[PDB]
Amino acid sequence: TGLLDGKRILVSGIITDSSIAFHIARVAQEQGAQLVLTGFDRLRLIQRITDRLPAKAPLLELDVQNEEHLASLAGRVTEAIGAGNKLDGVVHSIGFMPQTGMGINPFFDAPYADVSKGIHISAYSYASMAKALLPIMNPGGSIVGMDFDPSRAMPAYNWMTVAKSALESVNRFVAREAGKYGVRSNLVAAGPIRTLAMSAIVGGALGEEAGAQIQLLEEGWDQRAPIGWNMKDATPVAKTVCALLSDWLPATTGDIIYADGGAHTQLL
Amino acid sequence: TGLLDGKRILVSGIITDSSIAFHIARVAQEQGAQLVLTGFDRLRLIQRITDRLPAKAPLLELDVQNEEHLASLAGRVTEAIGAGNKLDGVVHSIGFMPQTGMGINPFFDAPYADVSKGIHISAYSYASMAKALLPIMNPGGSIVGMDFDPSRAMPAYNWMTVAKSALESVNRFVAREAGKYGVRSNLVAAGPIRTLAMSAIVGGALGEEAGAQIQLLEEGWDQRAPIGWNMKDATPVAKTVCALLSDWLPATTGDIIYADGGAHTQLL
Amino acid sequence: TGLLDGKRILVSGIITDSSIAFHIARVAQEQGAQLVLTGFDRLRLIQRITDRLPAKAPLLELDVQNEEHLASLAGRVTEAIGAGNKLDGVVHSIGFMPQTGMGINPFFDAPYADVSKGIHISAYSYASMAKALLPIMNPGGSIVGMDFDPSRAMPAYNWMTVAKSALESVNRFVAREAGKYGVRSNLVAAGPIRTLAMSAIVGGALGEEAGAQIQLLEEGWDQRAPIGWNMKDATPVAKTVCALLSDWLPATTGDIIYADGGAHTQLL
Amino acid sequence: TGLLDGKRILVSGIITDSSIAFHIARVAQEQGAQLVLTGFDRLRLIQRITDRLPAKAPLLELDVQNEEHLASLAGRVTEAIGAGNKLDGVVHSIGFMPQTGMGINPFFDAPYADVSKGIHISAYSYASMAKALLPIMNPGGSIVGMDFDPSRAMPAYNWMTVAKSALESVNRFVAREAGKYGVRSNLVAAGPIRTLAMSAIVGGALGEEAGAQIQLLEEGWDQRAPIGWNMKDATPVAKTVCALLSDWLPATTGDIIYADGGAHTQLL
Ligand SMILES: NC(=O)c1ccc[n+]([C@@H]2O[C@H](COP(=O)([O-])OP(=O)(O)OC[C@H]3O[C@@H](n4cnc5c(N)ncnc54)[C@H](O)[C@@H]3O)[C@@H](O)[C@H]2O)c1
Ligand SMILES: NC(=O)c1ccc[n+]([C@@H]2O[C@H](COP(=O)([O-])OP(=O)(O)OC[C@H]3O[C@@H](n4cnc5c(N)ncnc54)[C@H](O)[C@@H]3O)[C@@H](O)[C@H]2O)c1
Ligand SMILES: NC(=O)c1ccc[n+]([C@@H]2O[C@H](COP(=O)([O-])OP(=O)(O)OC[C@H]3O[C@@H](n4cnc5c(N)ncnc54)[C@H](O)[C@@H]3O)[C@@H](O)[C@H]2O)c1
Ligand SMILES: NC(=O)c1ccc[n+]([C@@H]2O[C@H](COP(=O)([O-])OP(=O)(O)OC[C@H]3O[C@@H](n4cnc5c(N)ncnc54)[C@H](O)[C@@H]3O)[C@@H](O)[C@H]2O)c1
Ligand SMILES: O=C(c1ccc2[nH]ccc2c1)N1CCN(C2c3ccccc3-c3ccccc32)CC1
Ligand SMILES: O=C(c1ccc2[nH]ccc2c1)N1CCN(C2c3ccccc3-c3ccccc32)CC1
Ligand SMILES: O=C(c1ccc2[nH]ccc2c1)N1CCN(C2c3ccccc3-c3ccccc32)CC1
Ligand SMILES: O=C(c1ccc2[nH]ccc2c1)N1CCN(C2c3ccccc3-c3ccccc32)CC1
Repeated sequence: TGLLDGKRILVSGIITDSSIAFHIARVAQEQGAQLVLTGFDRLRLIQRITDRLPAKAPLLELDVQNEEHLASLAGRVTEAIGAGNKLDGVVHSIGFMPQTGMGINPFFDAPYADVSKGIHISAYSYASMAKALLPIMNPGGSIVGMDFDPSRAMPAYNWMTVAKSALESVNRFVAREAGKYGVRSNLVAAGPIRTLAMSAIVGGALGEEAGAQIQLLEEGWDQRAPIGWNMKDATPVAKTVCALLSDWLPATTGDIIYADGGAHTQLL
Repeated sequence: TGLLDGKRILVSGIITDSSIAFHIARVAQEQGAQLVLTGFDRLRLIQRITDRLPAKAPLLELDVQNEEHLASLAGRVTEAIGAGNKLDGVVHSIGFMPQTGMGINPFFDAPYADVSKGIHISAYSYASMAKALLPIMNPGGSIVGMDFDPSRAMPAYNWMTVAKSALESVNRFVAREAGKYGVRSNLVAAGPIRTLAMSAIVGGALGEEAGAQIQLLEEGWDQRAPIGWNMKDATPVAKTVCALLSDWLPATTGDIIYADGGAHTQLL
Repeated sequence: TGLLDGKRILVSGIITDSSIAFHIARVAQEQGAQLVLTGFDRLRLIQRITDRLPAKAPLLELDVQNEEHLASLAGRVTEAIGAGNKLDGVVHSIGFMPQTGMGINPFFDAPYADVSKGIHISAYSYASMAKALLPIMNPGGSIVGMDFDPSRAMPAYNWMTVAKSALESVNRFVAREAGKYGVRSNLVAAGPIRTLAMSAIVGGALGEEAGAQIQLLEEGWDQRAPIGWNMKDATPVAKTVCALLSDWLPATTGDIIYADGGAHTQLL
Repeated sequence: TGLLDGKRILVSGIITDSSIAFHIARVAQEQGAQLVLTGFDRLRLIQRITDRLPAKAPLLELDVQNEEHLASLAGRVTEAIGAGNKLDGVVHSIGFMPQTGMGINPFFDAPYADVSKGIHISAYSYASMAKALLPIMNPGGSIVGMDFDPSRAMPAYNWMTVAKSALESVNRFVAREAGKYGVRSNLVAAGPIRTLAMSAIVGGALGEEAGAQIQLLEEGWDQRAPIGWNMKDATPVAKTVCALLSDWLPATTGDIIYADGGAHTQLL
């Protein structure tokens, strides 16, 4: 029963009950899929959040920057799901970029060390995580990551935009690799979703002469979207993810599926 | 059980059991959706082909060039689906181009009358159907067409390629009109499927020359595709359509989904 | 002396002293190129306008819909420039779309006969004109036409948008043909330029509930353009055209060169 | 006489007389522009190569990874060009990637440190230069980088491909900052030019395998290109750059111009 029924899927990126990856896992569980979650430093905290999901799932630690963690993932996962078992899905919902390369800080003022860190976590980790779990996946599986259309320049997104441009390109390579094991790799470009990381800027954390820019940006989205767009509700994005983790899109790979309500296909 | 369980969907484009619509209709029904099929002219002859379907679905006549037909369309679907009842999806699997604008004929040598009719049936009927059927579709329902990625020139496809460009363009506007009803409009860029009216080409009826040209595009498609491409299995495509018909991609319109084995994302 | 010095170029589309093609020809002449202009019905009128250019150029008649005119062009041109002479450039600045398929009239209400007419003149004529003049061009030559980015749907442009989508695709085919004679074919996407055809709507010819839409559309352009954008000045577009007709872009073909001040590369 | 007559332009990226920058510098000078060249480390060794240039142009040292250099850049160009005098254009012909992220090494097998440096030198230095040189450039002046179309995965190019994606993305933002000065920022997607550090590859130093892989991409490029492609003539490219440096494309920024013989616009 369910869309992902019987599939064992790895979800990551969770940190709050408001982050997209949390809703993905919740929908994946509601669709009878069995999970394995990976989290960052505040494991003690992430533990609490996951203790809200409709069902229990082992929670492993995963700093994408720790090449040592990566060297143990496949094993640990093998423990989580059990011998004689393989993964059918891998979801990469991880992003990082110092405020030096996003918010209000000028584009030319982000030092490389900060940018390189963001790209390492936002772009590179997609390839290495795919390098870690590829070997324990069943042919016919789906790896999928989050994206935010970097097609055209926009205010404040600055370097996180460059990282995303570099994520799509990497996604196309991971796919010719993944395709060897019969696995599909795709990205999902979502519109903006009022998550916690931004839940603070909502009141003016970045100020007026900027906190207004991002604002007119989001409104433009529902404005442009033929079917509208509520940014305070991730579900539409999560269902799209689930669709990609299922078996009803087994001919699409190395692609980008836009879950933005058609905004990117309309100018005004 | 079923991905489209309880969805009343219209499928057009069927002529032979080889045609893609037949496989879209098939997978659609194995997943519990109620259908309505439309045929062009040799009506009494396609019943023999839709009689080889899982379930019995009424067949209405629909010649997209005939304005009379279009106008009577909606009333005719009701007479079939049920008073007050609506459609959840409509599939446009209609493509036509005189050999004078496709195959072996030179590009500059196609009369405009032949091109006009190829576009009229290939691009414009998409806006026509949607115009007729929009008023009797459910919110959250969806429309979907068949595409063949024309982002690049290629031998033989010629004016059909230009017809598809317009389709992608026409699709973006249909979504805008479809939004005022909460309906989705998307296209599926299929890979090359050896259909009846296509397997002959390689058979030699195109000549030595062109018969080798076409083979190169195919043989080189499965080569580009990371998870390969079986040119004679419309299932991966039919399954992608059904997916776009479900509620699992509720946030994407005026867009193109590639069920081409990832072959458009690789240069080699 | 000049950029196009010595080149014999064919310019078309002129109708007023405000239309883009007029400014193209003016800049082409200012750059020491010798012209041949083709015009539509009001030849008596177009005559006056051209009698403003910095120099005299024969003015031939050319209805792109008259297959008979097309069958005589190469000859007539041969007369204009003289035996032993060939064309080095061809500029297609021609566009048409009934008000039934552009302005305020809904997208679903444009009948095919009107659309087909627009596409015939906006899309198809590019191929047939290239079919007419290709044979009298010198290898190393450039054919170029006007475009308005049809990448994403927009209000009011409706069917003229579909025609343009179909122009870019045709441009890619004309190029593999043109490439046989060593000729390059490219399109130039310009931002909006307050020409006469729209000089009327400026005051409210289309009304408020629409004449305001197109307005916020144009302002968005200068807003988005990193280098600004004055719509009441064609020159920037004309210089771009000249650049394409010269010999400093002999490796680019079947392309689209955007002369919009970078607006299409910026979201907000 | 000259397309860039009276334009003071900076050209970087020269190491051998084979390198593309040398040909960009050459054609630039034959067209009357005054130049400033920057070299990386074996300085005293490239003077021998820039001494084979039409005219004597000062050479400054510029290691894009060195912050000290960057900071002293602008002051150093003045010491060369003249007090109160400015630059009209800046050419970025800089690309680098450890063999561990390009050629024969597997894709998942490239350490991040090697990728970080390839991006730092391939993508980020573009924003760096522009940041240093922007304050001393003339309005209407322009900046231009070298690109290699990464819209699709391909064998061997691997992480250099991901580095170029970021370049195209970085370029869109540079134009936004460059607009506040009336400067243009564009990239030239060159076709494959057999450079010194590239002709060896086919020579066998890549091995039998990869040495055939690379050949296929090349041999199949001139095949796709409608006006063909001479992989060992950087002139068509150099001439496209100079064009982007002139005032004949004053309305295009944050964009990519393909001097690839039209090879990206054909599927076969
Ligand atoms: N907010 C939007 O509208 C939107 C739209 C499209 C895509 N995305 C992308 O989706 C992803 C997650 O979005 P989110 O909105 O749920 O934000 P989020 O802040 O809630 O989650 C991002 C997560 O990144 C993980 N992370 C950070 N550094 C890490 C590291 N070194 N190692 C391992 N994990 C690390 C954390 O567990 C963190 O909570 C990101 O990649 C993001 O850019 C967001
Ligand atoms: N075969 C492939 O490899 C492939 C690839 C990409 C896209 N497509 C697209 O898929 C769809 C179906 O392709 P197909 O290969 O199965 O071919 P098909 O010939 O079986 O189906 C096209 C159908 O068009 C319908 N049709 C023709 N003229 C019509 C009219 N006036 N009014 C109403 N209907 C009319 C017919 O019933 C016809 O059989 C088309 O839209 C086509 O361009 C096919
Ligand atoms: N206005 C803009 O902002 C803009 C931007 C980009 C591209 N364009 C395109 O540039 C071209 C011309 O633009 P314009 O602004 O100078 O407008 P324009 O109205 O001044 O010129 C278009 C011309 O089309 C020609 N024409 C029409 N029907 C014809 C036919 N049957 N046969 C031969 N010629 C015919 C006429 O001589 C006419 O004046 C069109 O193709 C247009 O869509 C316009
Ligand atoms: N050769 C081709 O076919 C081709 C195709 C498309 C794009 N390109 C691009 O064209 C440009 C030049 O290519 P090329 O083939 O002539 O190779 P090239 O090796 O001759 O030039 C690249 C140059 O990078 C410079 N460089 C390296 N590290 C540096 C540093 N730290 N600081 C400053 N400068 C540094 C050097 O002076 C070096 O010679 C690059 O940006 C490249 O990616 C080349
Ligand atoms: O991808 C993300 C996103 C979400 C959570 C994250 N946690 C760590 C990095 C990170 C990035 N976002 C954030 C929200 N939007 C807004 C936005 C919408 C429209 C236009 C511009 C911007 C914009 C610009 C800067 C920061 C945030 C945003 C973009 C996507
Ligand atoms: O869109 C169609 C298609 C489907 C049904 C049709 N009924 C009338 C015209 C028509 C075209 N096709 C058919 C099969 N392919 C092949 C093909 C694959 C790769 C490269 C070239 C071609 C190609 C060229 C000519 C005719 C058919 C095809 C393209 C999609
Ligand atoms: O390509 C043209 C154009 C110019 C002159 C013409 N003569 C005959 C056809 C024709 C088309 N235009 C006209 C001006 N704009 C405006 C515009 C700008 C931004 C957004 C929407 C629109 C828009 C919509 C409808 C009509 C005109 C326009 C688009 C380009
Ligand atoms: O961008 C570059 C380029 C230029 C200078 C450089 N210095 C250090 C790395 C580097 C890369 N190139 C080099 C030549 N080609 C070839 C090529 C053409 C088609 C397909 C694949 C490849 C390919 C693959 C690996 C190395 C070089 C190349 C790509 C552009």
